[PDB]
Amino acid sequence: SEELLDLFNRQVTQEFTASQVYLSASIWFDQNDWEGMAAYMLAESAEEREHGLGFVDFANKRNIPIELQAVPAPVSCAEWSSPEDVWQSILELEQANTRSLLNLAEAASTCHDFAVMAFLNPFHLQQVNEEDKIGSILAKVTDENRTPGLLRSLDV
Amino acid sequence: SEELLDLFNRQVTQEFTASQVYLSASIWFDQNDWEGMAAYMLAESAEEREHGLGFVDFANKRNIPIELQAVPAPVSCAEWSSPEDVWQSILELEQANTRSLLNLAEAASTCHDFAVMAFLNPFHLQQVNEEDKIGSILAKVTDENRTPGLLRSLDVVS
Amino acid sequence: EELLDLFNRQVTQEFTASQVYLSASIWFDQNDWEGMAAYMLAESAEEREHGLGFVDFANKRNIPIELQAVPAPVSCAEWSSPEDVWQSILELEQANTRSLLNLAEAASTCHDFAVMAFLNPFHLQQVNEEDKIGSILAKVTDENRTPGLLRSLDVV
Amino acid sequence: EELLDLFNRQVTQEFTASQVYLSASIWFDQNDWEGMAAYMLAESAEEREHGLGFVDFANKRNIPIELQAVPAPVSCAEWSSPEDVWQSILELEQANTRSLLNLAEAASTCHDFAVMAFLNPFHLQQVNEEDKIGSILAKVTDENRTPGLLRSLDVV
Amino acid sequence: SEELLDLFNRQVTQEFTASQVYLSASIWFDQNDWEGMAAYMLAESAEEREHGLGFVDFANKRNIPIELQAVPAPVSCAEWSSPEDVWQSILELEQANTRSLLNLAEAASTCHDFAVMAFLNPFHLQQVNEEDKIGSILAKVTDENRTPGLLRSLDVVS
Amino acid sequence: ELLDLFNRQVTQEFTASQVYLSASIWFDQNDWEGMAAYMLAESAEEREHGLGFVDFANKRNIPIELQAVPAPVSCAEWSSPEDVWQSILELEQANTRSLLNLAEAASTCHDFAVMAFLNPFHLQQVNEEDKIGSILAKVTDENRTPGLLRSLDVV
Ligand SMILES: [Fe+3]
Ligand SMILES: [Fe+3]
Ligand SMILES: [Fe+3]
Ligand SMILES: [Fe+3]
Ligand SMILES: [Fe+3]
Ligand SMILES: [Fe+3]
Repeated sequence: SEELLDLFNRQVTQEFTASQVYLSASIWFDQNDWEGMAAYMLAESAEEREHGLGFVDFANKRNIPIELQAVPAPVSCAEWSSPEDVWQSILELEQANTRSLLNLAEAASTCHDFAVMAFLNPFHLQQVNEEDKIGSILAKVTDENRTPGLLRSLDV
Repeated sequence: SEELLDLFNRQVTQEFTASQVYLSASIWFDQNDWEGMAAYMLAESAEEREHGLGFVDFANKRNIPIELQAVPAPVSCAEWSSPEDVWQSILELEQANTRSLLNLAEAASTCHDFAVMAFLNPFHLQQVNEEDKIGSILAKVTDENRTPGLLRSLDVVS
Repeated sequence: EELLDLFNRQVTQEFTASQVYLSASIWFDQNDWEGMAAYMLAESAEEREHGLGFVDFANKRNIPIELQAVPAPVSCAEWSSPEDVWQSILELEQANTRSLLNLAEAASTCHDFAVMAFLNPFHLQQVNEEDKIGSILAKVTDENRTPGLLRSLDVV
Repeated sequence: EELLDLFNRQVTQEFTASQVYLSASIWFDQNDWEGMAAYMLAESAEEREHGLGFVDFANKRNIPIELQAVPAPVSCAEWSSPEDVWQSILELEQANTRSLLNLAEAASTCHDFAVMAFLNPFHLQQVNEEDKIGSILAKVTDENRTPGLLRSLDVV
Repeated sequence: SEELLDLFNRQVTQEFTASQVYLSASIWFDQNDWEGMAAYMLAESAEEREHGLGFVDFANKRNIPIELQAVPAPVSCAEWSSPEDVWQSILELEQANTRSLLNLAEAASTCHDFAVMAFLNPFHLQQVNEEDKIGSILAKVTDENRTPGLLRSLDVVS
Repeated sequence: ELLDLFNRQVTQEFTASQVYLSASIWFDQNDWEGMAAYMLAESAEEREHGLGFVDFANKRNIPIELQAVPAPVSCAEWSSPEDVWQSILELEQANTRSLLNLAEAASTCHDFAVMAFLNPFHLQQVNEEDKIGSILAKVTDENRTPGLLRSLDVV
């Protein structure tokens, strides 16, 4: 179950990585005068970090040794040119978050780690909601952005 | 101009670095059953991150380009043996945080960037308070750790 | 001295800005942009309040104030769409930031610590103000690309 | 059009009176009459609200407004006691009354019944204003016959 | 640097000194039956002392060694013979209080001590208000004392 | 002289106020924030007593000449909280002696109003000496085990 301790560490790292990527997206939104979209990303940034803290807290309680990895620089921001690009990368991030949680659940299942499985249950359910929501926002952005100016309306 | 813009950008990295080292301390304290000290380190971790977000927000408004950098793996944790070690690393962290702010203020000064200097003032004053507070806690920790079990007795209280 | 002269000029620049905001509110009102008009009117009162704050401080610090003419606004003659108005307003705020920086430079030269402390919150407020007008202008320029679309968001 | 011209001259007069009242507050403040300074300051704000009321009316009624320069108040350079200040203020109010009566006369000639209705409460207000200033000026010139006594009454 | 540290110490002494000078002014007013003026001075004395305490507390946080000096006796009371003399000495005390702070800021500036500069900003602004308020009371006093007994109205009011 | 001693009681109160302030400074610089807050509160209170004496002297036409308030000097030689508390006990004993000498001079002059004014200060000095005495005893007891006194500064 090195594989398990490992994946559990990778999950913590994925949560903080995703928090930074959300922060990068709020920065791009802000810089380009989409304050509504920026507020939304900033709030998701804080939430991803809360998920990381929740995994750490659980690992401490269960004596899963956690060691903090570097949180890499978000990369996609240098390539974003419009809100559509940003929301697409955020959907890909969320798909990565889902995979990372499934990888861990798979390893827990193999080890018969029932406590880890019970712990992950609300995060599986949260990811379903998260993916659906981002996917749904991206569809609106992509439909609205077909008329010059109209997406500025969505920005609330 | 280059210097100021780079340093401002780097100040955000230093805020998030400090956030992660606070978090690593919390995990050490937790793993070693110092839950009072862990909760304190945890709250400081949130607070450092809020400072880095205030620098980001100001940079956005002032058109200072921000490029978010890697937040490095905290390293002091592999070598911590006792609460005193962790608090001493936290003191060094705050002293570093103060130095990075004074450097930034030094560049803002050279550049005559009055806005950045105004923005920095409450951070300077906050750093004075933070160093004092951590210095004080370390002195308390080092004094109580002289009698076996006594320091534990304070984690439980305050 | 040079510091007295500039302190006076800042007063004049605040009252000039207050009138330029009023001129913008009139153009928007006459062209049926009531929400943009209400916004300019609000800014006009607030520039005047800054003017009064400088005067109050100068009287306390024995800096003599000579009230200058507030010149007739002249951009309204060229405005023909909301984008032209907002562009003139961003240039007004850039000039406000400049008048304030010149005053700060002279206070710094004379080592006038109390003047510098007084200007700090105005420094920070000018950051917010430039950002905010820049952002509305970017939004206006984007929405204006579809006929009627700007109008529908003046109703907001 | 006499009417349009005069309606514009009325706005300028309101904003001019606002600036003159401000000049008077400065003189009072500089000379440590904080009670009188606060009174002149409140009156400065009210005069500007009147000018805003005429501008708003003018916009609704399609009276084109071009905002003219607000001249530097210059009386301040020769004021040397509160009596001089209050006397200039009375003179300012008598000029406010004349411009309003001039405007009403042109409205009347043009049979402009909407303008006439709009002017009624300003005619009544000017009545109250001249009475009030004339009455303060009588108190000030009576109390100033005893050294220090006027001061004792700036404790408003 | 020694000079900043020394001026910081002298700033504390200047605040306590002004506190005692205000107290001397309330005593003279009270002895001569100007209880309104006496209450004003007494409020100002507690306030100056609060300033000295704020300076002490900042110095402690920032490890600026403080050594309390003697608070010298007020000297001007022996020569006051009317409220005008008192308010005039009080305006002079506040002019010195402002010079004293300006000197300290100049030394902080030379040293690039941005934390000290940030800490002094509200004291620079408070001195502006204090010198204007005292200057205006002095003007009112010297005007009203032109008519025998009239000044005795200022008092039995403010 | 009653008048001379009355004037000197003012100086003693403000002297005590400053020594208490010197003691908060030492505790604060040495990270005893609990003891520092207590000293600071006692500093304010000693100054209030001095103000009460001045106010009574003004009412009773006792001329008040404010004297120099001397520099506290025990701070030079404090190296533990026990030293600081020992100096404060001596300060309060001094405060008590100067009130008794003032009372003695009032008694000799049959100054009944001064004696009546002093009564609550005599009772307050009894409480003060007891409380400081009692703190010094707790401090000297707890300081026999390394770090233990620190643990109770948090109180
Ligand atoms: Fe997550
Ligand atoms: Fe920080
Ligand atoms: Fe402004
Ligand atoms: Fe009017
Ligand atoms: Fe002060
Ligand atoms: Fe006492």
